[PDB]
Amino acid sequence: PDWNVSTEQSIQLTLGPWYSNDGKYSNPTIPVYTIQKTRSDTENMVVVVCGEGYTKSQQGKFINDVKRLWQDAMKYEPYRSYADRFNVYALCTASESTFDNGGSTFFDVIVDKYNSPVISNNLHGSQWKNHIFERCIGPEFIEKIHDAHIKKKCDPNTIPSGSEYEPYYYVHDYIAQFAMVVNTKSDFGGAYNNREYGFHYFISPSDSYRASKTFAHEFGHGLLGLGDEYSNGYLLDDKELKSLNLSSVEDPEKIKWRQLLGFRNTYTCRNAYGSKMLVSSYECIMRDTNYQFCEVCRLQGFKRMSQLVKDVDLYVATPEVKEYTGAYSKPSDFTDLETSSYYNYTYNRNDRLLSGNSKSRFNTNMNGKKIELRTVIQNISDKNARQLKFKMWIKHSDGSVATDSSGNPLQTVQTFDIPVWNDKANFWPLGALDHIKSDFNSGLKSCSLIYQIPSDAQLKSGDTVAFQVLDENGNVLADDNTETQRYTTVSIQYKFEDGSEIPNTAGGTFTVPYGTKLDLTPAKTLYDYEFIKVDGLNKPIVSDGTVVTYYYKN
Ligand SMILES: [Zn+2]
Repeated sequence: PDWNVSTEQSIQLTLGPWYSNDGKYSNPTIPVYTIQKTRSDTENMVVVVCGEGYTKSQQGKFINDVKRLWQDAMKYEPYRSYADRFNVYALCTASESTFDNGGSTFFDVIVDKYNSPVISNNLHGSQWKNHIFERCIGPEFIEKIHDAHIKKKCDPNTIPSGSEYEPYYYVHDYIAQFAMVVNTKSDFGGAYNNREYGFHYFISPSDSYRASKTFAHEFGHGLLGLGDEYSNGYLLDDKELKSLNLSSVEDPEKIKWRQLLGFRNTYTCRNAYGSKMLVSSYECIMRDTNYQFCEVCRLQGFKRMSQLVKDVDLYVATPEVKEYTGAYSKPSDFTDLETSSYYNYTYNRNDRLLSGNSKSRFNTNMNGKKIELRTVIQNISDKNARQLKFKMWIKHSDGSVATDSSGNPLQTVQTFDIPVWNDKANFWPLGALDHIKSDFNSGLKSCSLIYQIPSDAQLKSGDTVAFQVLDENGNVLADDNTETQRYTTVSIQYKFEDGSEIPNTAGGTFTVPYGTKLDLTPAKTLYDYEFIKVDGLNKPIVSDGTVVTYYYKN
């Protein structure tokens, strides 16, 4: 057949018998499409997506499939908070046969007896097939396309058996993640993280009934470093320190995530009846693909991604307001690790919740009652300690601050000190091959502000709890409208100054909070084109389908 995509930007590989023993892909041409390039590759996390089982005439489907899956992944926190700090490239790897036809494919993917997708070295006797990403595709991409333009060092068809891993370690520092999308409807998924031996890729299907959730799940194993919360077993020591989101420590005073206990749906429990593997929440995507990321996974994932960029200095989880009753306020309240205790906890939280979609639960019977504003804040600086001010007040329906019988406003303020992240260098820094141990509480502070509503509070129907989390300059980092905020879709398009579209680009779509002013320094180049101007930055995004246009010369 013929390519149904532009060939103007491409890379060429040389695959000898170790990577293509049958010769079917000895000298393949791989067209390169830019799904998103908001900044220089040196400042963003670079994601490279290749297609398995797409013929030359199916590359239009492959690009659209990558855009769909990537956009749906960017709707999950913590990815969403970094959506504009990814650069995404689609590499149109052509297979002779479609996957469903079962002939020759670019990556020799088979589905084993465990429904796992695996690059099969022994399918055609290509003994280094599953090293293709870090030894062939990666170095060619980093030399020709990546703004760093690192010249290839070692010949991938010549390197002798012995120290064949170290010369390719740099690949996974310039390319944050390799993703392989299989043109199929079968439901499978698998991540392969073993950087000491060069593996950092995952495989997911394009059209399964849960393709988008599977993509976000395997991306969390690969990029975020999260473990499966469905796994059995028993984390002994060393394994306890290694795991970001799993634990086997049963004393709530010693659990790594003690500071998060009682915050939203964080209640330690076993991942199954009679299991010694504990999770911080029974509703997380890393256990069941129908859920969102739990608070620990969001914290850990956010921290991991902060290592790969240089301009993120603080994590502020979405605060919550609850009636303070003393329930679930001390570590002893969390000693029961059964799933019954978790769901009883979530029911207690819902009964006391006064924020988000439960902001309406506030009523005039709240007089003389205590309310608690709570969130979790992670400092990203290993250098600068932070001080954040929490303000909370009772607000009437019309926006006025409620008062007591003396006319004193029902408001309270408390400043919290966020310590530095001293242990930062131990938490998947750029260049690490693995994670061994980290201090979960380094740079971490649970902040709780308890306010006693006076008994003489002049409450009216429709009153609500308002709050603000402010930084040292007074910027609002989160408020009582954050949880239910509307998000608007924004697209980045790439055009020449005359107005035509730049070939081999296909701008994707991500969401930002309504009213967001995008503040990004565009990359100086796009392929060999030089950046001129951008239309759409530094203005409030107030409509779905807003287009920001990057303009390039020639
Ligand atoms: Zn989780």
